[PDB]
Amino acid sequence: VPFVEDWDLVQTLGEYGEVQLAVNRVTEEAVAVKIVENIKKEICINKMLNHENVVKFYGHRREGNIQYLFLEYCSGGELFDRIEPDIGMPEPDAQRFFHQLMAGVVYLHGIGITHRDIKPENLLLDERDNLKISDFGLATVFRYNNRERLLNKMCGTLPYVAPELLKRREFHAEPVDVWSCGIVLTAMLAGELPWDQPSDSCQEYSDWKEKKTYLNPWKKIDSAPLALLHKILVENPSARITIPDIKKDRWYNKPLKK
Ligand SMILES: COc1cc(-c2ccc3c(c2)Nc2ccc(CC(=O)N(C)C)cc2NC3=O)ccc1[N+](=O)[O-]
Repeated sequence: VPFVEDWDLVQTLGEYGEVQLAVNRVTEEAVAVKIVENIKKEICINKMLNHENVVKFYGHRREGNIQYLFLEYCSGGELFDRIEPDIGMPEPDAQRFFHQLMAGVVYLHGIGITHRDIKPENLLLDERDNLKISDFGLATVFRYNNRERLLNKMCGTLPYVAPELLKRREFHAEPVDVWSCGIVLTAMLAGELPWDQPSDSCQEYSDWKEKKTYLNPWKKIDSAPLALLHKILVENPSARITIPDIKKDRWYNKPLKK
């Protein structure tokens, strides 16, 4: 079929380089095109991925020095824009987005991939508001040949990073993503980030360890999701709740949404 390979770039989605919304000349199918050694790793990690809650990779095209990444277009935009500042969103929406985020994170960890930059800017929504984990540019293999490798590189965004990443030379990959999912859940339910970074020098972080939940953002959050956040936002990564136990949490399994 002629012209089926021709795509028109209609608008900027992000600007590493840039991301454009591409529309097929013949079929009018919408795709996102990312124009850019972490790019070689991004393509490699993306080629491994196939899950309903992970942005689908269609392929890559190399034209000289510029790399083109063909990715699933999510028309609902970013989860970030569904969070009303200082309010959040209705608890049933947050629970559904959290279920989908757990599905995507379980999938990634199951194949030995850690995203390392989970935040609402990297959680995209399709036409039916289905959450998709986006941008594997900071992602890495933490398990290979059933052997876990401990991480040591500083990756992520300070309000979302786990405290071990700032205190320890080495750390397990999975508790780090579990923590950032708890900061995402906090943002969805309170419309604010609890601290600039998880360090004792940070007063807001010290208050949380002291269990001062009568303060913001915690006072805007119901006791059932707050009990879950008490299990996720645990400083010791070895004592922090794992995803199998998050799936057994009372609020996680609370019927809320129609
Ligand atoms: C994979 O790496 C990246 C991907 C994106 C990106 C890719 C696709 C979308 C997106 C952002 N967000 C995005 C933002 C806004 C909207 C809706 C909207 O308001 N307009 C104007 C189209 C849709 C999308 N849809 C996407 O599917 C943005 C930045 C990066 N990056 O930093 O590398």
